[PDB]
Amino acid sequence: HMPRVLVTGALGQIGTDLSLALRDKFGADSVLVSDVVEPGAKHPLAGLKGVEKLDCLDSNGFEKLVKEFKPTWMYHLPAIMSVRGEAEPDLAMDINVNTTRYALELARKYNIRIFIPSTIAAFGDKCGKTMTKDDTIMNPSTVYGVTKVYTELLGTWYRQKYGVDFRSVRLPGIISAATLPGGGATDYAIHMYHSALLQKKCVCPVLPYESLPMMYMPDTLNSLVKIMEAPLEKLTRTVYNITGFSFSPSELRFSIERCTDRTIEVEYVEGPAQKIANSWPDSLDDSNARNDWGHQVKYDIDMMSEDMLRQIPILHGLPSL
Amino acid sequence: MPRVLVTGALGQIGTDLSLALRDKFGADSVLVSDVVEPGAKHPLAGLKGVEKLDCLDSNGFEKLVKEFKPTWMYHLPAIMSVRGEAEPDLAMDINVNTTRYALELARKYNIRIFIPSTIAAFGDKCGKTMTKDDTIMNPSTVYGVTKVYTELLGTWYRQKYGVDFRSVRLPGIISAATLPGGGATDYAIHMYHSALLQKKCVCPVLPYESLPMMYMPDTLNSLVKIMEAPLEKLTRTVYNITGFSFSPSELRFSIERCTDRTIEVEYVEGPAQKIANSWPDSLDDSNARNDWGHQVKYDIDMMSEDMLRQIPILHGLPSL
Ligand SMILES: NC(=O)C1=CN([C@@H]2O[C@H](COP(=O)(O)OP(=O)(O)OC[C@H]3O[C@@H](n4cnc5c(N)ncnc54)[C@H](O)[C@@H]3O)[C@@H](O)[C@H]2O)C=CC1
Ligand SMILES: NC(=O)C1=CN([C@@H]2O[C@H](COP(=O)(O)OP(=O)(O)OC[C@H]3O[C@@H](n4cnc5c(N)ncnc54)[C@H](O)[C@@H]3O)[C@@H](O)[C@H]2O)C=CC1
Ligand SMILES: C[C@@H](O)[C@H](N)C(=O)O
Ligand SMILES: C[C@@H](O)[C@H](N)C(=O)O
Ligand code: NA
Ligand code: NA
Repeated sequence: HMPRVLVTGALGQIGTDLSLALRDKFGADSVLVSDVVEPGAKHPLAGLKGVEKLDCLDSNGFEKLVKEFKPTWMYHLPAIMSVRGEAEPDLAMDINVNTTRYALELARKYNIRIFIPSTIAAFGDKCGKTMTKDDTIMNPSTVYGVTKVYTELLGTWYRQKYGVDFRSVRLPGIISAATLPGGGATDYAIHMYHSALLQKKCVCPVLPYESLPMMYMPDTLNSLVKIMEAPLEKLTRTVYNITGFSFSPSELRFSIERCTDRTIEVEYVEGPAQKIANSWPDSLDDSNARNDWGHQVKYDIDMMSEDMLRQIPILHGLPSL
Repeated sequence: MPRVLVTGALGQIGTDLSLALRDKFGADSVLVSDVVEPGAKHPLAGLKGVEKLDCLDSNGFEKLVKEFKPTWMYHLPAIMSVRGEAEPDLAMDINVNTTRYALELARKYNIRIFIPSTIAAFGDKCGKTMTKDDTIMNPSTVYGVTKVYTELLGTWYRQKYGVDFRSVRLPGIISAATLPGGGATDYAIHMYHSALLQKKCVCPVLPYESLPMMYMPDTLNSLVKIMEAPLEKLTRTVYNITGFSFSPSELRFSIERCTDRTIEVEYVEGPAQKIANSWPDSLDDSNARNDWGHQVKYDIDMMSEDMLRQIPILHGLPSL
């Protein structure tokens, strides 16, 4: 049978495109998408059935929703990310720790296959910055990263103790056109496309040769589905690195200027994103993911930049050609 | 002379640590607290500067710290390996939230803060022989999971805010005064009691499962020394320390050498065994030795002599 899929924190950058892909793939009646906020008037999930409000900090309301829908899969997405978590750490520790605790308990009690994403932010400067391994020293420099190490370890314990089918990937920076990003260090990339279409100066808070692992949303969606469709027997671990390709702001800029045939104005003025990003790996080793469940990546930076420069005007109404 | 707050003070470590701090620094300079009040036979009963505080009551915790103005804090409340696997919601509440509250008070009220970690923070990928200070951490217990969180959170407080967070990964700690709180290494203490009562000891750790351990007097020396060290000596926030490693069969032999009497011990593969088997056999504590002079006086036989002398005195068990 097709799965019944619950998405929590579903209205954000990842949730928006994942929810659309799941409804398309499995049918709208087999998918329940939820978030603590309502879709805004321009949000692609506005006016649709199967969209609920849920604050995942309310464990009793989380249970009620799970009881009623009876999911077989859950993608638990709420988290406060790197830059915002440094400014709002008490909020990051509440959401990132307690919502995860609650989601895992419900996966236990209701026999749900549960995906909680981790992040390159779980790594710090001791990880081995080149082709970082799946198992290595983790010394995250942000409270977000600290909370995502805890997530990985706590999920893994739920699998060992109770047999909860917990699965996770360490996502790189995710690029998409649909929903603006939620305040991480990689957010500059999305913002540089908007500046280029508006012909405005881009003030980039990440320095020009700071390379980071990144991935374009279509590849991300294929992997998020693939890892959840895999039989449990095929998975040799609970947490996998995945990457798309790495780039620096200067490489992103060169790619956009190739597509628009048009020089863009960028000022590099260091923001908190920089020192955060500088502590992250430059690239990841994702061989285990490729071997166990078939992770792959089809987009390169120029393909991405062609697609983003097309989609942003369509979805957000900015000047195109 | 510092002003020292100890939370979780009525337990195995806190009982002895609290007495040692009062003796070194003066009773007037040491305030200790616990969620429970001490019973009439507790070593801390009847002493001034022993308060009732639930560290999950953040306003109460803040009130106490503000009034006393500690310069040092030892934050000891935690649910340990065996008990945490049976009561994991309590472990996650206590081990994560009280730690978060303690670090926030250390930041706001300028306190040098010690929070112990543990060998439980390691699992089967750590390199179980002479485990390094920096390695892969894959703990198999919710207690260990929460202690990796504690180390990484405390380290983030130091990097971000300049808070003087200090930690060691403690081995199994042996002492006579206060019975232990539900960890896998508790068999060791229980075997000395069984030997003195001449009862059969049912040991839930298999006979050759060796673990890092330390006797309390060495523990107390190091817990003070690390806190006294100047920052310029410390290259790390979290240090391994160890005393010596032993298995249950080794302990049994040490006890039988003292009493010249055989103890009846039945070994079984209990919950403790599956936990203990995931932990290191020995630790590399070279960084702690080099940076701040961690040192160990007791070996297994000295320890056993002292324990068999002290348990009768402190608990009324039959002597010799
Ligand atoms: N965007 C990225 O590059 C990466 C994201 N991931 C992660 O994947 C996740 C989803 O990320 P994004 O979609 O980019 O974040 P986002 O910030 O765009 O979306 C997060 C959503 O969570 C919801 N939320 C916050 N608190 C909630 C609560 N108490 N209950 C229910 N919903 C709540 C928000 O309203 C929001 O719509 C996270 O766990 C994040 O760490 C990890 C790595 C990469
Ligand atoms: N005993 C050992 O072998 C080892 C202990 N450590 C640790 O050192 C610590 C102290 O350990 P033990 O003395 O052996 O534990 P214990 O279980 O003997 O003492 C814990 C004490 O904390 C108190 N407590 C629990 N909840 C509290 C709360 N909400 N507010 C205030 N007090 C609360 C208990 O009443 C208690 O007296 C822990 O953090 C533990 O992880 C780490 C490694 C070795
Ligand atoms: C990389 C991921 O964790 C997120 N976009 C961040 O920058 O925090
Ligand atoms: C070793 C320490 O963490 C504790 N005595 C336990 O056995 O859990
Ligand atoms: Na980097
Ligand atoms: Na061991």
